[PDB]
Amino acid sequence: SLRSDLINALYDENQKYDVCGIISAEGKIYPLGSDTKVLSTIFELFSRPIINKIAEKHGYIVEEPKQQNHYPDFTLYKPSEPNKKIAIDIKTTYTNKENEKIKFTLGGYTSFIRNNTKNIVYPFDQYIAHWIIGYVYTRVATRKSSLKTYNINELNEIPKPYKGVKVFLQDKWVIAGDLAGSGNTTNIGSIHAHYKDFVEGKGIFDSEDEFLDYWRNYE
Amino acid sequence: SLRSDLINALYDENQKYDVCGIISAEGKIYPLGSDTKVLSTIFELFSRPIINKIAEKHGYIVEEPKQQNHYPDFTLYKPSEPNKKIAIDIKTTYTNKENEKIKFTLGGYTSFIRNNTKNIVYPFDQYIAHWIIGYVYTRVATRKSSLKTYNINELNEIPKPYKGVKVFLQDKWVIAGDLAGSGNTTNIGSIHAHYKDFVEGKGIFDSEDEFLDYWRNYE
DNA sequence: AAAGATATCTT
DNA sequence: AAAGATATCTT
Ligand SMILES: [Ca+2]
Repeated sequence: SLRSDLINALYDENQKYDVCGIISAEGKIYPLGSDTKVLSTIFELFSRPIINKIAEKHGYIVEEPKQQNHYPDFTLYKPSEPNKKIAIDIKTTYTNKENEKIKFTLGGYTSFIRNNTKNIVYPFDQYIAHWIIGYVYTRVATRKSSLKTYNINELNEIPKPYKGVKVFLQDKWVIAGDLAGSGNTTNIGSIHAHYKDFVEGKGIFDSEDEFLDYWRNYE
Repeated sequence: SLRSDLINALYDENQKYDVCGIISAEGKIYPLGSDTKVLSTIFELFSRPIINKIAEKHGYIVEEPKQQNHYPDFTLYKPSEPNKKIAIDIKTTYTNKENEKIKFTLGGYTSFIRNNTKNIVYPFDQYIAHWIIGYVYTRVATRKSSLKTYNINELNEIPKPYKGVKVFLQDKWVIAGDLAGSGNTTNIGSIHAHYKDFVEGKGIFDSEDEFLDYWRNYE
């Protein structure tokens, strides 16, 4: 199935998971930083081709936001079913150590979940699912080697800013918590658990309605 | 000087190279997106190498933040001058047309500028200069087709999410405005004018004290 | 155009 | 706890 194939395609990365930098059409290459702001974008860009591929294989049309600051990242809907649109958002968090308690921010709770068309590509009601692709990596110190350019003949010499990269696909309500993920940016917080817990689905809400009904009243 | 040497190296690097994607150690490339979220990250990572070199060239030690939410992007100082540090932060904004007015967010005004050690690598009083490197691009088609991955043998093929990228270096206070660039995130807003005005530094503040004084009593 | 989104982290 | 930083945009 779509969902079963996507989660599997993500596991296989593309070629392989070892993104080392941004390349120029001139053939020059630049390293990557360690901060999440950097890997966040990278992961999101890393997922674009994989998604569009699986979606294509399952007769799905993908639509990214036209205007920035709009949710979600990917909208999968079929020509004949302009009623059941799928949403996929890429979330990423870091970890200082290995296999420890992590937590993601799952988007504000004062936007589309409260105003059917606030900050969202398509009207909320037109979506039946909300899949969250979460990425978890272990931070790494940006070595001095990361501050120099490389040529194509050295891709395997470009030091990586991360380590144990783990990915997962899961429904938003299934992995959401009861605590906010941010203050001034009123974000929904997920559960504070281990990577496995997200893959499994050990959450707190026993249904979508419960989730929506909890965060639409969060104060 | 270090400053003119920097801006010149930045002009060069921008004209002699065009970033087009993220490459893997396996030789796999993934196109970029046409949103400020992705580009600001690609521009930041694009500047690091140049900055580090020109720094070492003029006898300067470079230091990046240890925390994802610490300013500035780059800290330079001479070993025999630890209390005369220089702060370089990269900002990015987009345009829809050609010579079109723009405005940047120049960092918050309720942190390190009001609390000497709040959200900043080194104490505020230690920095004797705060430089801003501004990158301006123009949104494009954003693939709308190029959602696939490429290989090293197709660089010239990979489409670009930007059109007219221009960069400039200028003191934060010199291009600073009197209007907030952010609401909840209480960021300082620059002047709203053309690229040229930023280079020529046609700000509204006469000196840096006028700048600080204004944004420290801002509400 | 003040206020509040989009993502995520730190105190 | 929460409250509010990091950067940029939309309304
Ligand atoms: Ca997102």
